[PDB]
Amino acid sequence: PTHLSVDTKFKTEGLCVDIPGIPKDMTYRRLISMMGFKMNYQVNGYPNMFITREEAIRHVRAWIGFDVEGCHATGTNLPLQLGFSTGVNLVAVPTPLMYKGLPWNVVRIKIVQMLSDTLKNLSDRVVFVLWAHGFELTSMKYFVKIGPERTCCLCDRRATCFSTASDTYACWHHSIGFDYVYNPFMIDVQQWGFTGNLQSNHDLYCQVHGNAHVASCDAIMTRCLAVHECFVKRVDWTIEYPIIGDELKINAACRKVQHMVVKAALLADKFPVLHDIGNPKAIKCVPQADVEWKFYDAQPCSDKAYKIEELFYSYHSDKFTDGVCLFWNCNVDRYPANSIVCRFDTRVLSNLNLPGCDGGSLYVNKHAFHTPAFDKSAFVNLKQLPFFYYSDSPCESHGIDYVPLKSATCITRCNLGGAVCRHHANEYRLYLDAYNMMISAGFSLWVYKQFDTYNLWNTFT
Ligand SMILES: CC(=O)Nc1cccc(NC(N)=O)c1
Ligand SMILES: CC(=O)Nc1cccc(NC(N)=O)c1
Ligand SMILES: [Zn+2]
Ligand SMILES: [Zn+2]
Ligand SMILES: [Zn+2]
Repeated sequence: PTHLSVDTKFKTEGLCVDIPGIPKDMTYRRLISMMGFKMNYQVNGYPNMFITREEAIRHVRAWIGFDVEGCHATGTNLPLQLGFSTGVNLVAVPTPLMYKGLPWNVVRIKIVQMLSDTLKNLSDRVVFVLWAHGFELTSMKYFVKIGPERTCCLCDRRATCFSTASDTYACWHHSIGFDYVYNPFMIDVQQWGFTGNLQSNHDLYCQVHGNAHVASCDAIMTRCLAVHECFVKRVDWTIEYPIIGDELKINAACRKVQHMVVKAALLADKFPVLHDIGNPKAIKCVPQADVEWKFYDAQPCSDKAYKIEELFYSYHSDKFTDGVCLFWNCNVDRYPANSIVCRFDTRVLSNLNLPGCDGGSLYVNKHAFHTPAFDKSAFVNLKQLPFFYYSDSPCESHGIDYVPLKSATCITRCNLGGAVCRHHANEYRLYLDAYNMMISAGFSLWVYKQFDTYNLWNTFT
């Protein structure tokens, strides 16, 4: 057992209002057959359209909530409303963005374009995330083809689309003009064992996604509940995720900014103790610094921000009021005034940051971190940390091509002396790039209000 056996049982109670009379005794094999697909006793990399929870979790970047509603109602084929967690609603006729009624042959083209544009920078596949009541599963034959695992007609990537026009296969990158989703995956969240309907289960955990009673709304709620179950209530930091973007540069930048900012604060205000609050694996980011370095363990909160009352009180320099507190992606309700803070802004648009549960976002960079909603009120005792570069390293090249650097924010012996040296200019520009990377990836930096870079100039005399 690595994949989901097609001979696994499927609970059909969810299905029986769109599909009256459905057998109680039902496997994936009989269900895939009922959906009009033929698995043609095939050992070719696609053993089941349906996947385990573990497989879905490994493919979270591929998740698209999908819901279909009998627009007209339950011989008599009537219009269907197709909703996706992208906020798209399509109406298919048999003849919160809301499109007029069109035949399947044009609806299927729009489905490929939408999935391709959403997923090409995210994933090698699609995982349709369902709260299955019947119409979603019986609609698939009209826009899905299955068969052996194939590759793109223009690259090495696995095929995700098929064209009836040209009888060829494409990935998400190369699918323009393709009309069928090829070898999609799917998970029915109702199989996980809930009481009561989607809204009632979704609304236990999340107040940000309403019900307009359109299909896209159920599609979003279904994916939200799935993220809640797999990344909020349950958490797995062993699971690794592929590089799809600037992960490595962002992580390098984060290390360089943390060392820079913490080193500068210790030099400027000479705190006798630093309280390092957060990752239990955390290492001294300024190993040479005089200070008393005291660590406090807190795993990433994935549900609600930690309450400062529980982190601190219940009895350590015990006095967290002594020296400075370092919260480096340790998300709390309200930072103390004597803090250095890095806080991920869940609202940022990137390929690393997926929509999450209850205003939170799912930040996927090597591991998946469901991050509680960014809240500006957490930072009331602090101010934004302005950009600066600080170095006491000697002015000395070794081994670029130069416009001489002029900057008020290049805090070096050489800038003090009137003229930035070439070494410090190269380092400044590398640091500014790293900084810009980290910010644009969605990290925000906050500091105690007395922090002033003017105090760093006298650390050279
Ligand atoms: C009760 C009812 O509408 N049934 C049904 C079943 C399958 C497809 C469709 N319609 C379609 N536009 O494909 C309708
Ligand atoms: C990168 C991100 O957004 N999340 C993250 C990463 C490492 C540690 C923590 N938090 C902790 N309290 O250990 C959170
Ligand atoms: Zn391709
Ligand atoms: Zn929600
Ligand atoms: Zn210099």
